[PDB]
Amino acid sequence: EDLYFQSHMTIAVTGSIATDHLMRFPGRFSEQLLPEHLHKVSLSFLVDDLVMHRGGVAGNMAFAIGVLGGEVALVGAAGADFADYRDWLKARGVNCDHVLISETAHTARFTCTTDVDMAQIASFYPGAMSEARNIKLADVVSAIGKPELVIIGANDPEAMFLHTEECRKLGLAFAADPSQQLARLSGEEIRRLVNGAAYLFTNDYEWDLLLSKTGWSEADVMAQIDLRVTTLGPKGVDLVEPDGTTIHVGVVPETSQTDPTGVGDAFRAGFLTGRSAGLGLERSAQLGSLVAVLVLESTGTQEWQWDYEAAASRLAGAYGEHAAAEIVAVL
Amino acid sequence: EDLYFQSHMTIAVTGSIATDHLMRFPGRFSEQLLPEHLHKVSLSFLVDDLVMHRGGVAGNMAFAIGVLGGEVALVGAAGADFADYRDWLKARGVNCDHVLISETAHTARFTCTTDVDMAQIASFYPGAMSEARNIKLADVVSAIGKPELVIIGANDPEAMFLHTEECRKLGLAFAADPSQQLARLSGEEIRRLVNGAAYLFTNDYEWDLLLSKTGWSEADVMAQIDLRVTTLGPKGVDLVEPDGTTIHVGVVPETSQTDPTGVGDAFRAGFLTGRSAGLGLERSAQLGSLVAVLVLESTGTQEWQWDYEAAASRLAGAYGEHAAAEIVAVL
Ligand SMILES: Nc1nc(F)nc2c1ncn2[C@@H]1O[C@H](CO)[C@@H](O)[C@H]1O
Ligand SMILES: Nc1nc(F)nc2c1ncn2[C@@H]1O[C@H](CO)[C@@H](O)[C@H]1O
Repeated sequence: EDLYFQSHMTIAVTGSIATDHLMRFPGRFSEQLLPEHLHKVSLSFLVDDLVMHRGGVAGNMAFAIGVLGGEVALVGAAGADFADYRDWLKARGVNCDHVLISETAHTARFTCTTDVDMAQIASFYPGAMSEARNIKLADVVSAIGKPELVIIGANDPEAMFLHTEECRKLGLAFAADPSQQLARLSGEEIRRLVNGAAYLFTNDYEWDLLLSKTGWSEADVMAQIDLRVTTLGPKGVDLVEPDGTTIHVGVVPETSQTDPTGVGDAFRAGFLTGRSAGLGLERSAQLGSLVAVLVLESTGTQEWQWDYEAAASRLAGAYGEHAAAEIVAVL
Repeated sequence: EDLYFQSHMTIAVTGSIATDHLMRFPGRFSEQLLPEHLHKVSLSFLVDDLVMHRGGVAGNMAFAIGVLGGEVALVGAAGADFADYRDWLKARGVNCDHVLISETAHTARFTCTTDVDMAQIASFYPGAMSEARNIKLADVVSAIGKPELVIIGANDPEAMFLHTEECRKLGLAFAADPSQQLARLSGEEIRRLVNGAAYLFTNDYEWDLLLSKTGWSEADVMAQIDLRVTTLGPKGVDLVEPDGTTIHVGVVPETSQTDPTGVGDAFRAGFLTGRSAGLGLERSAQLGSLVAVLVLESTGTQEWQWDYEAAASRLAGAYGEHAAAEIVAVL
C-alpha cells in the first residue's frame, strides 16, 4: 500500500526510444524460408526503399497517448541527440522530463525490413538504451506522483526487470509489454516480468513464443495477471480474464497495408487511453483498433494524424453507431 | 568465337561493392522461428555489437584474388565515397579502373545480424549499385582484353542478367554466382543466369532455393553447366560434373567461429585462383577451404591475413603433405 500522492491520472511509459530505419522487400519472406533450412538460416533481402522515422516502443506509445489527449510521462534512455525528438514529443503533450540523456552513447537504432505480406525482420542496436537500467522509477514517482499505470515495454533487458520490481515494491499497477524483446530474453527473464501484471500485451506469435520459452501453460499465466490482451493480426484482438471470460474485437478494416511498424504500440496506447477514461474492455479495444489501423496506413510509427470526425465515422463503420458515440465522447 | 586478344589471365569480378554493418545476436535465430508462424514472421533481435567493414561480393572476391596474387579487375557500381575503398583494394593488386562511380547515389549498405550458430539475416540497400546495369562489359574487354573468366556475383538484378548476356555474346567463360540475390530474383530471373555457365556456385540452402524457385530438377541444371560447386557448411564442398562424377572436399577445421560473412566469397576466390593456376578440382577446393576458414576466423570479409608458411602448415594438417605442397607451389 503506497501512501504517496496520486499523479492523477498519468500513464508512465517505460521502454525504448530510438531512430527507426524502415525498408521494404518487394517479395515474400516465407517463400525464402525453407522449413528444412530453418535450423540455420542464411537470408539476405535486397530492399527497394529506406526511410528514417522517430521510434522506440515507449516513444511510440507516449506519442499516441499524447495525441489522444492523455497525460503521459516518457521514461527511457536516449543519446545527446534526443533534444530534437523531445521537441517532437512535447508538441503532442508528452512529459519528457524523466528521459535519461547519455553523456557518451548514441540513441538506439532499429533497422527493419518489411515484406509484401507485412512480415518483418529487424535488428535493434541499443546504444544509450542500455543506460535505462540506471533510471529509478522511485525518482519519477517522487516528482509527479503515483501513475495510474506504468507500461513496461521492450527496453534494456535488465531495465525491464528492474522497472517491474520497482513497480512491485512501490505498489504501482503495471502492464507487462515485453513483445519486442521476447527473442532476446531467456525463459527465466520472461517469467519474472509477468506476476501481478494488470495487463499482459502480446500478439499471438509472441504469446506462443512466451509460453514456449517460459515452459508455462496458459493457465500458469492467467493465474498471475489481471488480463491477457493478445492481438490476432487481421482477426482482431482477444481480451481474456483469468476465468477466462473472453471478449473479442475485430479489426477496423484497412484501406492499405502500408507499414505495420508500431501498430501494436498504437493499439496498446489507444486501448489504455480508453481504459483510463473509464471505457470497458470492448470499447477500449475498439478505440485501440482504430489508432492501430491509422498506423498501418502510414509509414513510420508516429506519422499518423488524428481527425475526431474521421475517427467517429470509421468507428461507426466497423463497430456501429453505439461504439463510435461512446468512444468519441470519452476523448 | 571471340577473336579479340586474351587479357591473360585476368578474372573479372562483377557484383556488389558495399559497406557492411555487421552485428551479433547473442541467442539463436532458430529458437525464435516457430514453424507455425513462419507464414508471417515478426522478428526483432537486440544485438550486442555493431562494426563496419568493406564489403560487397565483388569487392570481397576481388580482394582475395588479389591477396593470393591473382590478376583481377573489379567491375561494379559505387558511390563517390569509393575513392578510399579503391585505395584499399589497389593495395592488394586489384584493378579498379572499371568501377562505375555514381554522380548522385551512395555506395550500397549491407546490414547483417549473426547469431550464436553463425546463422545470418540481413538487408541490402542498393544505392549506387543499381547503376551497375549501365556498365558495359564490352568496354572492359576492350581495355584489358578477354578475361579467362567473368564472375557474375550478386548485383543489381538487371545488371546480373545483362552481364551474363554480354558474356554469352562475347564468348567469355562465366561463373554464375547468384547466391546472395536468390531471395530477390524470380524463378524466371534465376533461370536465365544459368545456361552455359562454366561454374555454378551456391551453398546447399541456396541450391534448394534455386531448384525450388526455378522449378528445375538437378538434372535440368547439370545439362546446362560445366560444373556445380555446392558448399556444405561444416561438411565441406561438393564439386559435381554433369555426369555426375562428384569430388568432395571437407572443411579446414576452424579455431573459432567468429563471423561467417564473406566465407563463400573467399572460398570462391581461392578455388578460382586455384583453377587459374592449373590445379585440379580437389586441390582448388582445398585452397578455397583455407581462405574460407581464415575469413570465418576474422570479423569482416577482407580482414584476414595471408601467411604463406601458416597456410602450408594448415593445409598439411587437414589434407596431408601432398595437397599442401602442390597448392603452395602454385602460388
Ligand atoms: N528488440 C527491440 N527492443 C526494443 F527495446 N525496441 C524495439 C525492438 N525492436 C523494435 N523496437 C521498437 O519497436 C517499435 C515498434 O513497436 C519500433 O519503433 C522500434 O524502435
Ligand atoms: N542481397 C545482396 N545483394 C548483393 F549484391 N550483395 C549482397 C547481398 N547480401 C549480402 N551481400 C554482400 O555479400 C557479402 C558477403 O558474401 C557482404 O560483404 C555483402 O556486402
